[PDB]
Amino acid sequence: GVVAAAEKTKQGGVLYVGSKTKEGVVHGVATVAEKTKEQVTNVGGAVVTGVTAVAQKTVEGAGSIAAATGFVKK
Amino acid sequence: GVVAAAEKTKQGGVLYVGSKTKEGVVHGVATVAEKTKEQVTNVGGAVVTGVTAVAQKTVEGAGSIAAATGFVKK
Amino acid sequence: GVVAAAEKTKQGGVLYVGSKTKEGVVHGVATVAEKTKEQVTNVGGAVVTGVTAVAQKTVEGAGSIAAATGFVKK
Amino acid sequence: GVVAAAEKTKQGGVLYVGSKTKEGVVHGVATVAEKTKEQVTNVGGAVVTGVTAVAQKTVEGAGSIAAATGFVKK
Amino acid sequence: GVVAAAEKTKQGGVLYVGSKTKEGVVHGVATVAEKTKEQVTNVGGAVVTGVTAVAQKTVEGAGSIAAATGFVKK
Amino acid sequence: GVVAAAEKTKQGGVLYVGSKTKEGVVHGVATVAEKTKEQVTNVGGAVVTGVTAVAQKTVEGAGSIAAATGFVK
Amino acid sequence: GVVAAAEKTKQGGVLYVGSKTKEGVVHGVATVAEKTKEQVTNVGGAVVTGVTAVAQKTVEGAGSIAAATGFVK
Amino acid sequence: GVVAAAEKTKQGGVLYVGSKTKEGVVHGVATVAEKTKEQVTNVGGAVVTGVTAVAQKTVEGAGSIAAATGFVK
Amino acid sequence: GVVAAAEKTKQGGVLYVGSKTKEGVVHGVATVAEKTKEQVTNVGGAVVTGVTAVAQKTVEGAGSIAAATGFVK
Amino acid sequence: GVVAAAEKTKQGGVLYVGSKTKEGVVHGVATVAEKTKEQVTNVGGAVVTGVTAVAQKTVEGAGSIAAATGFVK
Repeated sequence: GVVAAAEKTKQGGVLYVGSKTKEGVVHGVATVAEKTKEQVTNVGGAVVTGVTAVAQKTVEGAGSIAAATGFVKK
Repeated sequence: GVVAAAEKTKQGGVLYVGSKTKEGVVHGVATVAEKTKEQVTNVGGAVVTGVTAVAQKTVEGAGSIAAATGFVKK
Repeated sequence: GVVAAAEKTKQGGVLYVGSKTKEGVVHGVATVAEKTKEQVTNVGGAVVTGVTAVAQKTVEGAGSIAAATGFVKK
Repeated sequence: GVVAAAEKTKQGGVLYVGSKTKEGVVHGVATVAEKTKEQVTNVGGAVVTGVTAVAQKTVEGAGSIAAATGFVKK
Repeated sequence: GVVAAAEKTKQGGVLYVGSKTKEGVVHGVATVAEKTKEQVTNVGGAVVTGVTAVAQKTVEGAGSIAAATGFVKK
Repeated sequence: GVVAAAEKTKQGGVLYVGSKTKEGVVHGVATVAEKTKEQVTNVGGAVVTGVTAVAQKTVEGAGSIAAATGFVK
Repeated sequence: GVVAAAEKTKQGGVLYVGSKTKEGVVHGVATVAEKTKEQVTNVGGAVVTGVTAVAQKTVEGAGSIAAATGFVK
Repeated sequence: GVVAAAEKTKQGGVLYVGSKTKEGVVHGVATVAEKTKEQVTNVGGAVVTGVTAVAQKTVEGAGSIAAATGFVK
Repeated sequence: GVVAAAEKTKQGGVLYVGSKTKEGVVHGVATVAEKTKEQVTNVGGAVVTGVTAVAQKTVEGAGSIAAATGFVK
Repeated sequence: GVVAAAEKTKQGGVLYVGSKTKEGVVHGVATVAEKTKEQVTNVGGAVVTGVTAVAQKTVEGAGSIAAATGFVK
């Protein structure tokens, strides 16, 4: 049917951030709806959602997402 | 059949963040609805949703997500 | 048949975060609804949801999520 | 048949967080609803939900989640 | 029916967190509903939900969750 | 200094209130502060602070309030 | 000299309200502050602060308020 | 000399409201500040602060308010 | 100084309101500030701040307000 | 100084409102500011600030407001 496979087989500076905020409003991945049917949110990676957000060397391997929404098939 | 599979088999700087905020409002992954039917949220990775959020070497292997929603199939 | 499977078989630097907030409001993975049928939230990874959130070497292995919602099938 | 499986068979710096918060309000994985039928929350990983939340080397093995909700089949 | 299985067979820095809060309100994995039928919450990992939360080397093995809810099957 | 005087000398329908609440939260005359030096509240009248509040013919006479605060002299 | 004086000397229908609420939050006369010095609240009249608040023939006489705040000199 | 005086000397229909609320949030006379010095709220009349608020024949007399704030000199 | 005065002497119809709301947020006389010195709010009349607010024959006499703020001199 | 005065002496139709709201946000008299000195709000009349607001025969008498803000001298 719906298959997702991922494999990770292996034969194994300065980043300054200076901030100053006042009255910050932040939204990340958002899904606002009204009279819908499904609301699927699959996160395989990273979602950094700061007022001050820093990400370093974040996602290094084998992501796999398989989604199937609906399919009435009457 | 909804199948997910993940395998991780292995034969084995400075980051200053200076923050100063005042009245921050932060939302991460949000899902707002009225009169829906399913609300599926699968996180295979990382969701960092601070006012000051830092992620370092975060996700590094074998993420597998399989989602199948709805399917009336009458 | 909804199947997940994960295998992790293995044959085996300064992080300063200086913060100062005042009246911070933070929401992580949120799901708000009315008149729904299912609300599935599967976390195979990490959800860091601070005012000051730091994640380091967070997710390093064999994440498998298999979600199958709805399925009236008649 | 909803099956999960996981195996982890192994044949085997500085982290400074300085915080100062006044009146912080924090929510983690939240599921708010009215007139739902199921509310399933499976955590195979970590949910760190502080005002000052730090996670190091958090999830490193064989996470398996298999969820199957609804299924009227009538 | 609903089978889970997990096996873990093995044949073998500095953390400074300085916090200062005043009137911090913290929630974690929460599930709020009215007129619902099932409310299932399975934790196979860790939920750290302090005002100050630190989790080091948290989840290192063989997590397996298998959930099957609803199933009217008339 | 601070004088208040009040004299009252007297010589000689249908109310339907149908309410149906659920989880009501009510605050009346409120005063919230930090590091304040004085916090004075004088009520010469009526303070009706219900979830369902009905007031009829409440205050009919000689209210006198004399408030004098501070005076760091 | 802060003086308040009031005198009241007398030498002498259908009201239907129908309410149905759910999750009501109500604040009346509110005073929120930080690092203030005085917070004076004098009420000479009526403060009706319901979720369903009804006031009829409420205040009918001789209200006097005299407030004098601060005066560092 | 902050003076307030008031005198009231006297020598001798259908109202239907039908409401339906869900998740109502109401604030009346509100005063919000940070790092202020004085916060004076004198109410001589009526403050009706419902989700459903009805006021009939509310204030009919001799209201007198005298306010004097500050005056550093 | 600051003087007020008011005298009220006297020698003596269908109103249908049909309402239906959902998620109503209402504010009345509001005062929001940062680093102020005075915040004076005097009400000599009526402040009806409902979600469904009705006022009938509300204010009918002798309102007097005197206000004097500041005066650093 | 700052004086006020007011006197009210006297010697002795269907109105239908039908409303439907969903997600209504209403503000009345508002004063938003930062780093100011004074914030004065005197109400001598009526302030009706509903989602559905009706005011009938509201203010019929002798309003008087005197305000004097500042005057550094």
